[PDB]
Formats: sequence, structure tokens, C-alpha cells
Amino acid sequence: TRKTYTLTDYLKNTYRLKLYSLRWISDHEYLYKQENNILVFNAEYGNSSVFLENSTFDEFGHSINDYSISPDGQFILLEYNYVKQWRHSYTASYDIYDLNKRQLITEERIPNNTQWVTWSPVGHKLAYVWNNDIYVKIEPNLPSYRITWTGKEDIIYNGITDWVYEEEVFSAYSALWWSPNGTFLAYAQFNDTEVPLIEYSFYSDESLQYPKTVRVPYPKAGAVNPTVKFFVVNTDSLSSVTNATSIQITAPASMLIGDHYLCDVTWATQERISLQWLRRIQNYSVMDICDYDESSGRWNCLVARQHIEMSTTGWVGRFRPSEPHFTLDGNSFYKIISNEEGYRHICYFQIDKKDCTFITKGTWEVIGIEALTSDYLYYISNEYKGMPGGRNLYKIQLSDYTKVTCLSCELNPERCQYYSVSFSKEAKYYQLRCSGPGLPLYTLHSSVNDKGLRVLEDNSALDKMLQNVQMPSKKLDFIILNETKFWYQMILPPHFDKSKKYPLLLDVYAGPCSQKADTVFRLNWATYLASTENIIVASFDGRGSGYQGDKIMHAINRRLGTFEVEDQIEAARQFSKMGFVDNKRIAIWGWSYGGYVTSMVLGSGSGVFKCGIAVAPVSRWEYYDSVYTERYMGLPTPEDNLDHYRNSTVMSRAENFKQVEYLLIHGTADDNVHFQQSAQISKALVDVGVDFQAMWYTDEDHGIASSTAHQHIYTHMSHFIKQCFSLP
Amino acid sequence: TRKTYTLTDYLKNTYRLKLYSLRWISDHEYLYKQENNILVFNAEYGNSSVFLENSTFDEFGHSINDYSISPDGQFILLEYNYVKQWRHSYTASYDIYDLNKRQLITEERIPNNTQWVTWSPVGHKLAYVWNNDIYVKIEPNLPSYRITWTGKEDIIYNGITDWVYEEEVFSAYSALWWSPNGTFLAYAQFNDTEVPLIEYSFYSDESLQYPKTVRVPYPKAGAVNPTVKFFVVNTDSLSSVTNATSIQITAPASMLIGDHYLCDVTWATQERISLQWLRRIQNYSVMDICDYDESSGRWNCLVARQHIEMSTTGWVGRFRPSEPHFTLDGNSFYKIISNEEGYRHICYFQIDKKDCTFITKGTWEVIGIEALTSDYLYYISNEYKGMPGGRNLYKIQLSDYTKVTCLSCELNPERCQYYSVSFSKEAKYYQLRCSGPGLPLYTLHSSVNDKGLRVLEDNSALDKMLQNVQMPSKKLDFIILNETKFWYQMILPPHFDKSKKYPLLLDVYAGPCSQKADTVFRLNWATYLASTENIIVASFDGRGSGYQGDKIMHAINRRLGTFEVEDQIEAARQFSKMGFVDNKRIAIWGWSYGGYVTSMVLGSGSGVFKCGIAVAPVSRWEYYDSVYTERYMGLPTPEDNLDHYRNSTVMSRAENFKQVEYLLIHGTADDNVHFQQSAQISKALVDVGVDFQAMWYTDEDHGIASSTAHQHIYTHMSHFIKQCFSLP
Ligand SMILES: CN1C(=O)Cn2c1nc1nc(N3CCC[C@@H](N)C3)n(Cc3cc(F)ccc3C#N)c1c2=O
Ligand SMILES: CN1C(=O)Cn2c1nc1nc(N3CCC[C@@H](N)C3)n(Cc3cc(F)ccc3C#N)c1c2=O
Ligand SMILES: *[C@@H]1O[C@H](CO)[C@@H](O[C@@H]2O[C@H](CO)[C@@H](O)[C@H](O)[C@H]2NC(C)=O)[C@H](O)[C@H]1NC(C)=O
Ligand SMILES: *[C@@H]1O[C@H](CO)[C@@H](O[C@@H]2O[C@H](CO)[C@@H](O)[C@H](O)[C@H]2NC(C)=O)[C@H](O)[C@H]1NC(C)=O
Ligand SMILES: *[C@@H]1O[C@H](CO)[C@@H](O[C@@H]2O[C@H](CO)[C@@H](O)[C@H](O)[C@H]2NC(C)=O)[C@H](O)[C@H]1NC(C)=O
Ligand SMILES: *[C@@H]1O[C@H](CO)[C@@H](O[C@@H]2O[C@H](CO)[C@@H](O)[C@H](O)[C@H]2NC(C)=O)[C@H](O)[C@H]1NC(C)=O
Ligand SMILES: *[C@@H]1O[C@H](CO)[C@@H](O[C@@H]2O[C@H](CO)[C@@H](O)[C@H](O)[C@H]2NC(C)=O)[C@H](O)[C@H]1NC(C)=O
Ligand SMILES: *[C@@H]1O[C@H](CO)[C@@H](O[C@@H]2O[C@H](CO)[C@@H](O)[C@H](O)[C@H]2NC(C)=O)[C@H](O)[C@H]1NC(C)=O
Ligand SMILES: *[C@@H]1O[C@H](CO)[C@@H](O[C@@H]2O[C@H](CO)[C@@H](O)[C@H](O)[C@H]2NC(C)=O)[C@H](O)[C@H]1NC(C)=O
Ligand SMILES: *[C@@H]1O[C@H](CO)[C@@H](O[C@@H]2O[C@H](CO)[C@@H](O)[C@H](O)[C@H]2NC(C)=O)[C@H](O)[C@H]1NC(C)=O
Ligand SMILES: *[C@@H]1O[C@H](CO)[C@@H](O[C@@H]2O[C@H](CO)[C@@H](O)[C@H](O)[C@H]2NC(C)=O)[C@H](O)[C@H]1NC(C)=O
Ligand SMILES: *C1O[C@H](CO)[C@@H](O)[C@H](O)[C@H]1NC(C)=O
Ligand SMILES: *[C@@H]1O[C@H](CO)[C@@H](O)[C@H](O)[C@H]1NC(C)=O
Ligand SMILES: *[C@@H]1O[C@H](CO)[C@@H](O)[C@H](O)[C@H]1NC(C)=O
Ligand SMILES: *[C@@H]1O[C@H](CO)[C@@H](O)[C@H](O)[C@H]1NC(C)=O
Ligand code: NA
Repeated sequence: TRKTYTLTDYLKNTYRLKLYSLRWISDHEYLYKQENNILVFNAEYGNSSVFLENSTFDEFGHSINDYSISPDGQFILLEYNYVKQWRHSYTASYDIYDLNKRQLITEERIPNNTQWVTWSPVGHKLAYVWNNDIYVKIEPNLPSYRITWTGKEDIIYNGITDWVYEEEVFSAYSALWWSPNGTFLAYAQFNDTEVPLIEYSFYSDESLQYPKTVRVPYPKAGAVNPTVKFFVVNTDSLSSVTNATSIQITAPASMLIGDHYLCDVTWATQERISLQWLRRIQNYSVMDICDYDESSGRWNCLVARQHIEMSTTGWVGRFRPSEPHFTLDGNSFYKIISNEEGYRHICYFQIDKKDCTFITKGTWEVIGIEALTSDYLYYISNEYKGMPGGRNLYKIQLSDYTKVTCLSCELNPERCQYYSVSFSKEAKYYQLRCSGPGLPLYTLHSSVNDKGLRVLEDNSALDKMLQNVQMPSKKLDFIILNETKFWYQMILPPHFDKSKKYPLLLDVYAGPCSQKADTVFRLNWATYLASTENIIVASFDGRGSGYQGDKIMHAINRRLGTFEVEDQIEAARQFSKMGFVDNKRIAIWGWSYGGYVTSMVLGSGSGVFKCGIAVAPVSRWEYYDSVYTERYMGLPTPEDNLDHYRNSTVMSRAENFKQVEYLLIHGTADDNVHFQQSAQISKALVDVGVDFQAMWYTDEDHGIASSTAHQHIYTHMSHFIKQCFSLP
Repeated sequence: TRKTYTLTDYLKNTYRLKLYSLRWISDHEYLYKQENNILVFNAEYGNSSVFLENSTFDEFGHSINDYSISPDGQFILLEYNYVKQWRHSYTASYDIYDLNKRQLITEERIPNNTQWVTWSPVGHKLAYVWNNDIYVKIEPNLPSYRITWTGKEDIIYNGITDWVYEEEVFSAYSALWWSPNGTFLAYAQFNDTEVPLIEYSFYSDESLQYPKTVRVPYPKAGAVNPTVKFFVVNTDSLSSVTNATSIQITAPASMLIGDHYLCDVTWATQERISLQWLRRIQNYSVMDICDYDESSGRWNCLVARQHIEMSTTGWVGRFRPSEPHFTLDGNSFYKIISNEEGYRHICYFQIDKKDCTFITKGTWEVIGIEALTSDYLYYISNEYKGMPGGRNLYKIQLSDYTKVTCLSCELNPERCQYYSVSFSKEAKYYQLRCSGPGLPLYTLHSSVNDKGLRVLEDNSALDKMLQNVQMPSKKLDFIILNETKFWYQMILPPHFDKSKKYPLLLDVYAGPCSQKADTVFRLNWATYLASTENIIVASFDGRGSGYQGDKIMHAINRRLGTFEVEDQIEAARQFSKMGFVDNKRIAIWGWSYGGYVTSMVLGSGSGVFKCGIAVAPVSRWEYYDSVYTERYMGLPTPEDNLDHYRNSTVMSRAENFKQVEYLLIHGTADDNVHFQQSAQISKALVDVGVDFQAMWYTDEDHGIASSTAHQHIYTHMSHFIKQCFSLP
């Protein structure tokens, strides 16, 4: 008999997905790391040359975390002494190696504890942030020019984001934007002076006698937010004798009237920059289009070139207003916006006209704009077969919008229904990356006639290994609630028999714009539960879920902890009535927003669920960050939405946990969903005399991702689920 | 069939022990509370009168936490707005009520947030501490005189102890001592400037948006300790001088050479004070006897009156050097000291002679000196029947040491083997308080003839209730190890049958000078476990235990986590050898030092124990406080005892926890054993891949004593023990 996919297989990564991560360096060539060597490939023919031998830094004396080759291929930035901070932020030490003179640069080195570094988009200039200040190097061996002098730890951030902008706005630590040819360097400055600090203990190694208190400027819902300023510096006119002059671009009057955010920065041309600003009440945004004035050295943003984006049903954008995609001349742009039917489609704008023209339409949505030429726009959408959980690449003829061609739909329809893409510099070639329902498949293509050049990686090695394993299957289908179709997925045990009753685990996210029912192939904890333990692992996308239009997505506006919680209960109620589900054995689990929903479900008094697990859950919206929380909830003030903030807590449902088995887990060094959130759940459960299971993870953050904690958490939860389901 | 003593009986206090708490106000009268009325009793005849009617303060507008009548019976101090701090410390509001005028004093009120308040021992003066400074009021309605101006929160403490002196030295928040007739006020001043702070989050009510960081000056083992100074002020000079001088009494040269502590303050006469000082290396103490010099207004401590107390085998005293009991003229004193055979006995000293005379002797110990008259000294000891866990009151004739009468031994020898005593002001009467083996019994006696006057409380109501319950029994006996008797106790299930095999739970303290084998009657968790669950709950006093001589007590000197841990393992082996124990069902539990020992035992690899529970355990000696830890361990330095501090951690035994089922519990706001201690245990277990059960208690301290958390912890532990023993 053949083996099953075990908990150890998941924890030890016995079955590995192969990748094909390339970096385009031009319109015809890409870099690829093979056996620690860096190769250059010609996309047309597939031939290669060694760019950098692995042995070049054998005597370096430090372990190199990462490499970054300058756009001109003349230099390599060597990253070492990496120290993680938050999701994207970290510090590191850097060395520059000259590829032509085959030597490490020892003069005017980038300092240790550097926070961010980036090459210019063309050539080899560098911009870096150190001690919260921006520096520019024109040549790697030459002295830096100091750009800002105001940088101050936890207070003034120049060219780097603070906690909330990193996590919730830019999904990045960098707040630097080079102009297309590198003449100008645009940057944001954040001021956290009056932002309150979250404080928590960090225990460190056993040798530390007194715990350390970590203090992070973090605005909770309704608290004082950081303030922002935007500047542009000309890097071609820097002096060794004089301090660099930064030109400020101020936010429009419609933003300055109150609290706001800088939400997007996109260069249009060598002398034109676009910025989007968002009000703290996130249903109103404005784009400014700013032009460099050669005579005055100023940046002017004409009122006639402003573009307003607003929502009457919810917030603006999926998580923020979308990025514009400018034409070669920068006189017009393409941008994803919600249409009159509430579906996200591509609109074509003129820089000086209010009305835009929709180029795509239908009861489906564009996911992202991927490439633009004078003749075609390339995008990813879930149009194909009306499946919101599938993704394909399309091209639209700009001279005729009726001519839309799917480029990935028919390549391999049984294996591939979820794609992402990477285009070369001027869209001459594209790499397609299929991630499911079958094994990932990486292919290379030429745009002229959409030729499928070659297979880069087909995962045939893993397919051979998986033939000897009793793997689970995945069912993707829908249920109908009040005339609307809502999709679900079921990870089904091997040899699934509809005449047998299986225990069911509801795997939850259910946050705004979440999607848990899709065609992606995954090897995770659910694979083991279905394969070894014979548990069905179900996921459901109800009200508030994404990629299906605003009628569904905005249904939870100002009302978190309502419809999305009721919809998970309803889906389980419907699954419990199916012939193959044991109604005495239904469980629920989730992490983050999924942990909040699991806890709200377990406290609903529904009687559908026997047990459940919440990992790092939100418990009360006033404890979570301003940017994410307020986007959906507004402000927690009597005049705004305080009553709903107060009635949507987990703590108020404590008495209802009397009839369920609950396991509550949280890392003590969680900078994102503070340990406080679970500390308040446990205190409420103790207050009403409800017994429950708990586990804290010393010094672990939101990810509970260290090798040992990751193995321990999944081992602990597996014991809990098996005990709940009476499985030996 | 009779009911058993259930978990709810314990948690809801269904069977209540009646007490008889009296307050002596003179040599022949006491105060007692009966149905919220304060009654005054005549000791000689037993007749009473209403001292203060329960309706007196119905219109006060505040709930009165406690009261204190002035020694002269003229005023009553009313304590309200009580806010608990540590084990003894708290703040409160105070009002003074004039008992003659039958009116509340409205002028010159004691301020809100007062830290400590005490009447003078005679009359009605008051000394109080507010904002870390001392104040004196000569009359209740008159202005206060400020004594100190150096008070500073967390830095300078005048007349109150810092964290460590409160918990480990004085067992009190108060650091002020009135002279016998109230002329002088003596006080200590603590300086915590360089003492490091323990920092931890406090979550508070769910309404609190950001957690608070609690910061406490707390010296961990080997850290910078608070420094101390001692002063005496003449309170009779206050109304005559603008700013009365606080005269300092400096520690002797033998103490000033290094770190030291002030460990005892005892007034001998109106003009003679005794002070005991202890070196940071707690095996050397010095008593100074200081006299007021009327011509200079100074206090002088004659070197001829100095008394040295040292130990070659361990530390000095059980937990600190004992207090002296001065004869009326203050020319001689009685003090409990370890004799040449290592047994604690009463020694008689002349103030200016170095050699003392032992007045008691034998292989047993004096527990405490209770009263001293011109003819007799009264003391408690464990002499009776050679039982170290028994306590009786004895009377020794001062003019003939061969005349020693046991006052309590034969009163009710079957019911009463553990006594404490409360003497009237000049020892004319005494209340005896029997706490076991039978139900507690409170009796009143006349000292003139040692006759029993009456039974104050016999718990007859509870005796009647318990007749309908299948109560457990208690066995107190000993085992011989290496020719030494070691005492143990067992809580035996009802209808105990020696032919059956019972599951056993080892209930541990086992810290230096601990005693878990005694004659006290208790209604606790063990009562439920034996009665309802049929578990034997055993406790053992091994090496390091108290009240049996220094050979046993000092056996663990500089070696915590060695013999006392081994002796608990050996006790379980010996209990198995008895034939009524299921060797497959042996568990172990403890709180504080008992949690450390439980954890050391579970990590020993002995194979003896199936499971265990550690509640708020010490895990590493460097995390615990300097005073307690260093008394037994010395300093954590390479020159001193660092090697043993590093060898005696719970964390180093993590790998062995793979052989057991462990439950780890800790309150997050534990100021005593920091949550850090269990956070380091859990991280070490996660690091070696050991599964275990955990429970944190939000905002609970070392006692986990709030009504809800107390019920929650015992319910959670009961499920764990029952699961480990396969009990339905
Ligand atoms: C896979 N997954 C789940 O299963 C549940 N879940 C998951 N991913 C997620 N990514 C996100 N963010 C979306 C906005 C930008 C960035 N903050 C990442 N959130 C939101 C989120 C919601 C919350 F209330 C508490 C913490 C987080 C967090 N973090 C989730 C999430 O809740
Ligand atoms: C009933 N009981 C047990 O069962 C286990 N236990 C118990 N009482 C106790 N009282 C004490 N102190 C004695 C010195 C003065 C004062 N600090 C109280 N300690 C010592 C103790 C030792 C330790 F390592 C961690 C915390 C404590 C604490 N606190 C215990 C104890 O350990
Ligand atoms: C891939 O193959 C082509 C030839 O088919 C190479 O193009 C040549 O470039 C090299 C040096 O870079 C010269 O020796 C030839 O004269 C070139 N021929 C043509 C037709 O351009 C190319 O270098 C190869 N690419 C890689 C990345 O190895
Ligand atoms: C980055 O850190 C290293 C280590 O602190 C610095 O390296 C030098 O190397 C040794 C120790 O490894 C020291 O004796 C010197 O004081 C260091 N300084 C110099 C100037 O050589 C290194 O200088 C730091 N790099 C930068 C760019 O500041
Ligand atoms: C960062 O923002 C703060 C305001 O949060 C600016 O500081 C001053 O703010 C205080 C209130 O905290 C006012 O008293 C002052 O009028 C403000 N200005 C000055 C010049 O003192 C602070 O200047 C900002 N820093 C930067 C570099 O922008
Ligand atoms: C990138 O673009 C900038 C801005 O368009 C170019 O700078 C201009 O160049 C011409 C010289 O050919 C001058 O007339 C202008 O005064 C420059 N403007 C500024 C603002 O400096 C620049 O040449 C380009 N750089 C590269 C490397 O192509
Ligand atoms: C943005 O959202 C806000 C909050 O829902 C909307 O606010 C209106 O103004 C106040 C809030 O201070 C309420 O009294 C009204 O009920 C709101 N009007 C409604 C719900 O129609 C605001 O209208 C929104 N902006 C847009 C452009 O829709
Ligand atoms: C207990 O009883 C005694 C004696 O009956 C009371 O003693 C006092 O005796 C005198 C006789 O001269 C009576 O006139 C008084 O009633 C008593 N004095 C006072 C001040 O009350 C005694 O007081 C009683 N004690 C209590 C506490 O009620
Ligand atoms: C408490 O102790 C601190 C030292 O731990 C004393 O502070 C020093 O005071 C002197 C003045 O005599 C200064 O010159 C030092 O710089 C101080 N040191 C520190 C670390 O603060 C303090 O005076 C003592 N306070 C009292 C009231 O005794
Ligand atoms: C009462 O006397 C004390 C002792 O001299 C005074 O305390 C001094 O106060 C001054 C500053 O006002 C400092 O020079 C000294 O360091 C203090 N010494 C001590 C021991 O505190 C005190 O201020 C006096 N109070 C009044 C009202 O005069
Ligand atoms: C309480 O004791 C103090 C100290 O002995 C007494 O004060 C002394 O009184 C005598 C008179 O007998 C004088 O010789 C001294 O000058 C006093 N000394 C001081 C320091 O004040 C006090 O009188 C006694 N008080 C009462 C009320 O008996
Ligand atoms: C005072 O005691 C209680 C209230 O606590 C009440 O039952 C009683 O009537 C009162 N007075 C007397 C004299 O018992
Ligand atoms: C540049 O600005 C900084 C910060 O104000 C100043 O201290 C420094 O001296 C300046 N250098 C020149 C060359 O102006
Ligand atoms: C204590 O606080 C209350 C409430 O603010 C106030 O009315 C009262 O005057 C205070 N008492 C004293 C003695 O300061
Ligand atoms: C006190 O303890 C230290 C450390 O054990 C020791 O070196 C010293 O001699 C001791 N004092 C006595 C009287 O034994
Ligand atoms: Na091909």
C-alpha cells in the first residue's frame, strides 16, 4: 500500500514545488540563479552564459543574504548581516563589487545598519536610507551626498515608511521613487511625533536577566495618525559644497482640510509624476499630475489635471486606489476602477479630462494591468468560464476594444486555470506562471505572434514523487444564497466516497476582498488533514469576499463581524446537510481575520460547530491599526461608528463558548495583532467561567514562523483537531 | 449514600470554617464583630456591649474596608477607597471619627492615596506616609508636620519599604516604628536609584485601547540592590521647632564595608532601640543597641552592646535573624538562635555581655516567643511527642528554667495538635487557636491560674454539615532515609483500602524551611481530589525543610535544585513500595518553589511520574529576587556560585519533558515570579520539539486569586489530572 501525505511531510517539506524565478534585464534577456551561479539567458533562443560564478565570493568572509545587479550590469550590490524588522522592513550591511575591474569597492562604503537601498532604474546611481535619512551615490566608489538631515528614530522617517504605511499602504519599507532615467529622486517623509506607542515585552535568549520592552509608533483605530510630506530632488545637480534642495509637492486643498494619506506614487515621464492622496475616511481619493518647470525649478500640479475617485457604497480600491499605467508620452493612462455595475474594469483617461472611457466590461473583474504598448494593453482577469477563483492573461487591441484575445486560457485547460505573468522591458516576451489546479508550470512566450517558445519548469520530478502518494483532490463549486452564487472549495480525502460521512474543518479568512475558493494547487496543513486523517477541509467566500464586484465586497461596509460571520455559519449549515458530512464533527479555524471570524462563529450560539481554533485573532476593532480598520469601519466616535465597534467584539460573546471546545493561540511579540487582543478574549472567558485551551508562543510575531514554533503550533493544533474528531 | 466533597464545594465554599478574630484593646477587653456590629467583650466574664452600632456609618457614602481604634479609645480611623498593591502594600483614603463627640473630623484630613497610617502605641498621635514622605499629626483635627522632603516615586521611600524589602525582609509595607510611649518615631529610608526595573504589560478592562507598561524597581539575583538609612525623630519637639531633626543611626563598620540590609527594628525602652543589620552574603548579622543621649540629642550605639550572629553551615535565621524580646528595664533580652547542635532555642542575653545562656534545649525547635512578663516567658514549639509538624504553647519560669509547663498539649490531644496564641496587652488573658487535626477550636484562658474561661468558637455547625459528607482522612507519619526521619502526610480517600492501588498526586513546596507535613485541618483542592476522585494527595518534607534543625535545613545551602528535588522523587518511590499506589498513575504539582521543583522532577528523566503541573514556577535563579535567592545561592559570579546558578535551570532539562505530560500556568501580571520565567520554559520546550499544555492568566498576579481566575485555574487543573489518570 502507498503512503499518505503526512504531518512530517508538511513540516519537513518532503515534497517541494520547483520555481523559475527570473529577473528581466532588458527587452531580450533575463537573469536566473542556477547552482548558486547567476546565468544570463537570451529569451528568443534559450541559450545562456555565466554572468557571475558562485566561487567569486568564496573568500568574502560573510554569508551573502542577497544580490542586486545594477541595471547596466557593471556592478553588484552584496547584502549581508540581514536583520528582519517587520513584514518588509530590515537592516543589512552592503558591499559593491565592480564587475568590469573584478574587485570589491573599499572606498566610501555603504554604512552598516542601512535600512533601504536601491539602484537608479537606468545606469548605476544608488539611493539609500541610513538612520532615517536619505543619501545618494552617483558612482559606487565616490562620497555620498546627504539629502535629508531631519531623520530621527521612531519620529521622522525620510524615504522609508513607518509601521502602518509599511504594513497597510505601500506593502514595502521603501518610500523612494526614482524618475524613469534616474534624474530625479522622489520621496515621502513620515512624521510620527504624536502617534501612540504599542509596548510589549521581548524575552530574548535565556541569558537576558531583565526582559526588554519593545515600543513601536502604531496608531490603533481612531488614534493620532502619522502625517506625510512629499518631495522631489534633482540628483544631476548635487554639490559637495552645498546641501541638496528638495522641492515639496503639497497635497491638494480637498486633502489638507483634514487627516489624509499619500497612497500611490507613479512616474509618468522623465518630467511628469502622478500622486494619489486618500482621505482618512477612505471613500474619497484624488490624483495630482505634476510637471517639472525647467525655468523655475518647481513642480506644478494643474487643477485641470486632477482626477477624483470616490465610492458611495464603500471605500476606494480593493485595499487602496489602483496604480495608473501611463502611455509613452504620458498624456493619457489606463487605470482599474469600479464601474457603474460595481465591477472593477480598465478605464482610459486623458490627463486633462474628467470623464474616462471603460475599455473592458462584464460581470467579472480585471485583477491587474500587466504591460502596455502603443497597440495592446495586457491584463489578468477572472473572466474565463465565469470562475472568480481562476486567473488568465488577456490582451486588448487599443484601436479596437471589441478585439480581446485570451493568451493563457487554452494552453492547458485541465492543468492550468490560475496564471500570473512577467513581461520583458518593452513587452517583447512574457513568462507565464501557472499555479493550479495541477502542478506549477513555467513557460516562455514572444508577444509578436504569441508563440509558446519553451517550457522553463514543468515540475515533472515532483509529479513522479506524488504518483506514490495517496493525494487529496479539490472540489471547487458554489451554493446559492438569496439569488447570489457564492463559491466554496473542499480538500477531499483520497478515495473520497459520497456514501461515507466525514468530519469537516472550515478553514476561514473571510476578511474584506479575501478569496479562499480558488484553482491554486497547495501543499499545506489541509493536505495532511485530508490525506492522512480523512478530514474534509472546506473554505467559503461569502459577503465581503473579493473579485466578484462591489455588491458582494461592500456588503460588510461599516459592519465587520456581521454578514461574513453569518455566511460562514450558513455554508457550514449547508455542508452539514450534505450526505458525506458528519454533522456531529464540524470544526472551524483561522488566523488573523480568520481567527476573529472563527471566534465570532464559536460565540454565535449556532450549535453547528463542535470545536475551533483561533490563531493571533483580532478581538475588538479599537485594538487594530487605523489604516486597515477605518477603511471598513469608519471612526470609533459617537458621531460616526462607535456603536458598531462596541457590538462587534469577541469578548461580548464569551458566555456562548460554554457549548464549544476552543483553542486560543498567539505569539507574545506580535507587532501586528497585539497579544493584548487574545489576552482580552481569555480574560472574558475566565470572567464567565468557560473552560478553553491556550498556547502562547514566546517571542514569536504574527507569522509564528520560526522553524521550531511553526512545527510546534501545527503539531499542537493537529492533536486538538484529532481529539475533537475522536481520531486515534 | 452520602455525598462526597466536590470541586464546586471547594470553589463555592459550601463548607465554611468559622473563625474568632478578636482585637485586644487593653489587658482585659477585646473587640469582636457580630452581624456588622463591633462589640466590646470583658475577657474575665464574657459579657459584652455594642462598641459601635452597624448603622453608625450608613450615610458615610463609601464602603469602609477596615477600621482602627486609637490606643486611648478616643478616635476611630476609617479606611476606604482601598487599592491593593503588592502582598502587604496598598493605598487608601482615611477619615477620623471622634468617639466622644460622636462626629466625623472634617478639617486637616489625611490625604487621598495615603500609603501607610499608624496610631502611636499610647494616646492618639498618627504617623502616615503620602507621596513617599512621612507626616505626623499630634491631634486628629490639627495640621500635619512634614518629616521628610526627599520622597520620590520608585526612587526614595521614607517610612515604607520598596518591593524587595516588603516581600522578603519585613513582610510589611510599613517602615516606621514608634517608641513605646510615642515620644520618638524611628524610620527607614530606601534608595532605589540604581535598582533595575522589571517591566510587563497590564491589559486592564477591555475599554483600555493601549496596554499599560508596569515598571517596578526589582533587584534580580546579583543586580544592584536598594541602599538603606535609618533615622529617629523626636515627635514631642514638633510643635516647638520649625523643622525637627531626624537623627541618623549609621550601620556599624562591619556592615558598611559592602552591600547590607537593615533586617530588624525593635524598641527596648523609651530611650533604647535595637537594630539588626545583615550582610548581602546572609551568613553574618550584627545587632546594635542604641541609647538616646539627652545632652547632645544624639543616639549612641556602644560597641560593648553589639551582638554578632553568624552561620558557618548556612544563612542566619529561618528567613532572617530573629527578633529580640526585652525585659522591662531593657538591660537583657531573649532571642531564638541556633544552638551548637543546630537546633533553634531561646538564648538569654545581658545587653553588654557577648555570651548568652540557653534556657531551652533538645532535638526540637522553638517556633516563636509569644509573651514576656516579670515571671514567665511564653513560647510555641514542636517539642510535644517529637512531632515537627505539631505546635503547642509552653510557659517557662524565669527564676527556675527547670519549670516548663505545656499549656495546650493536653487540652484536647486528639483534636488539637497545632496551636497559635493571642495574648491581651499585659498578657493577663490568652486566646488559644487550635487549627487541627480536628476542626479549629478557639478558647479563652486566664494567665493568673491558666484556667479555661470559655469556648469562643468550636465549629459545631460545620461538624454537623460534615457528618453527611464522605470526608477524606489524613495520615501523618515518617520514613527513615540514611538513619534520618523524614516526615510525610497523605490525604486518603474515604473507605481507604490498603489492598487497592490508588493514583497518587505529590503536592510540593520543598523550598528552604518549608513544611508540608503537619497537623493542620484543611478544606482545599486535595480534599476534593481524595473525596470525589479517589486520589491519594501526598506531601513530603525532605532535605532543606524546616523546624527540624540546621543539619536538615542547611543541607541545600548553595545547592538549590539538588537534594530537595531528589528527595521528592525518592518519596514517590517509597510511597510505591507501600503497596497501595498505582505506579502507572503518579503525578506531581506545585506553585512558586513547588512549581520549580515539579518542573525539575518532570525534567529529571526518573520515569517515576506520568504527568505534572507547575504554577508560576521559578525556572532560573538569576530571574528571581536578590534577597530570597542569594540567601541560599550566594552571588551569581564566577568567584562565587555562578556555575550552580547555571546548572540548576528548568530550561537545561527540556529534552527530558518528552517522557511526560506537562501543564504550565502563569499570571501575566505576576510582579513576584515574573511571567518571563514560564516564557523561558515554554521557549526551551518549543526549541526541542516537546508538546505540552499551557494557560496564561491575563492580569493575574502570583496568587491567581481573583474570584473568577481561582475557579478557572482549579477547574482547568482538575480536567488535566483526571485525563492523566483516565478518570471519567
Ligand atoms: C492568508 N490569510 C488568512 O488566512 C487570514 N489573513 C491572511 N492573509 C492576510 N493578509 C492580510 N493583509 C491584507 C491587507 C495588507 C496586509 N496587512 C496583509 N490580512 C488582513 C489582516 C486582518 C486582520 F484583522 C488582522 C491581521 C491581518 C493581517 N495581516 C490577512 C488575513 O487576515
Ligand atoms: C504555600 N506555598 C507553596 O506551596 C510554595 N510556596 C508557598 N508559600 C511561599 N511563601 C514563600 N515566601 C517565603 C519567604 C517570604 C515570602 N517571599 C513568601 N515562598 C517562597 C517562594 C519561592 C520561590 F522560589 C518563588 C516564589 C515564592 C513566593 N512567594 C513560598 C513558596 O514557594
Ligand atoms: C545566445 O546566442 C547568440 C548567437 O546565436 C549570441 O549572440 C552573439 O553574441 C556574442 C557575444 O555576446 C557574439 O559572439 C556573436 O557575434 C553574437 N551573434 C548574434 C547573431 O548576435 C548571444 O551572445 C548568446 N546569448 C547569451 C546570453 O549567451
Ligand atoms: C561595518 O562593521 C564592521 C565591524 O564593526 C566595521 O569593520 C571594521 O572591522 C573591525 C572589526 O571587524 C574593527 O577593528 C574596525 O573598527 C572596523 N572599522 C573600519 C573603519 O575598518 C566596518 O567599518 C563597518 N562598515 C562601515 C561601512 O561603516
Ligand atoms: C513633526 O510633527 C510635529 C507635530 O506633531 C512638529 O512639532 C511641533 O509640534 C508641536 C506639538 O508637538 C508644536 O508645539 C510646534 O509648533 C511644532 N513645530 C515646531 C517648529 O516646533 C515637528 O516640527 C515635525 N517635524 C518635522 C521634521 O516635520
Ligand atoms: C533624463 O531626463 C532628464 C529630464 O528630461 C534629462 O535632463 C534634461 O536634459 C537636457 C539635456 O539633454 C536639458 O536640456 C535639461 O535641462 C535637462 N533637465 C533637467 C531637469 O536636468 C536628462 O538628460 C535625462 N538623462 C539621461 C541619462 O537620459
Ligand atoms: C464617505 O463615508 C461617510 C461615512 O459613511 C459618508 O458620510 C455622510 O456624512 C455623515 C458622516 O459624518 C453622516 O451623517 C451621513 O449619513 C453620511 N451620508 C450618507 C451615508 O449618505 C460620506 O457621504 C461618504 N462619501 C461619499 C462620497 O459617498
Ligand atoms: C461587663 O459586666 C461588668 C459588671 O457587671 C460591667 O462593669 C461595670 O460595673 C459597674 C459597677 O460599678 C456598672 O455600674 C457598669 O455597668 C460597668 N461599667 C461600664 C463602663 O460599662 C462591664 O462594663 C461589662 N462590660 C461590657 C463590655 O459590657
Ligand atoms: C540616592 O542614591 C543616589 C545614587 O544611587 C544619589 O544620587 C547621587 O547624588 C549625588 C549628589 O550627592 C550626585 O552627585 C550623583 O550624580 C547622583 N547619582 C545618581 C546615579 O543619581 C542620591 O542623592 C540618593 N538620594 C538620597 C535622597 O539619599
Ligand atoms: C527641613 O530640614 C531638612 C534637613 O535639613 C531640609 O532638607 C534639605 O532640603 C534642602 C533643599 O530645600 C537640601 O539642601 C538638602 O539636601 C535637604 N536634606 C534632607 C535630608 O532632606 C528641608 O528642606 C527642611 N524643610 C523646611 C520646610 O525647611
Ligand atoms: C516617654 O518617654 C520619654 C523618653 O524617656 C519621656 O521624655 C523625657 O521625660 C523626662 C521626664 O521624666 C525628661 O527627663 C526628658 O527631657 C524627656 N526626654 C525627651 C527626649 O523628651 C516622656 O516624658 C515620656 N512620656 C510620657 C507621656 O510618659
Ligand atoms: C445589624 O446587623 C445586621 C446588618 O448587618 C442586621 O441583621 C441587624 O438587624 C442589625 N442590628 C442588630 C442589633 O442586630
Ligand atoms: C547642511 O544642513 C545641516 C543641517 O541643518 C547643517 O548642520 C550643515 O552645516 C549644512 N551644510 C552646508 C554645507 O550648508
Ligand atoms: C478625596 O477625593 C475626593 C474626590 O475627588 C474629594 O471630594 C475629597 O476632598 C478628597 N479628600 C482629601 C482629604 O483630599
Ligand atoms: C559566608 O559565606 C561565604 C560564601 O560561602 C564564605 O566564604 C564565608 O567564610 C562565610 N562566613 C562564615 C561565618 O562561614
Ligand atoms: Na515551444
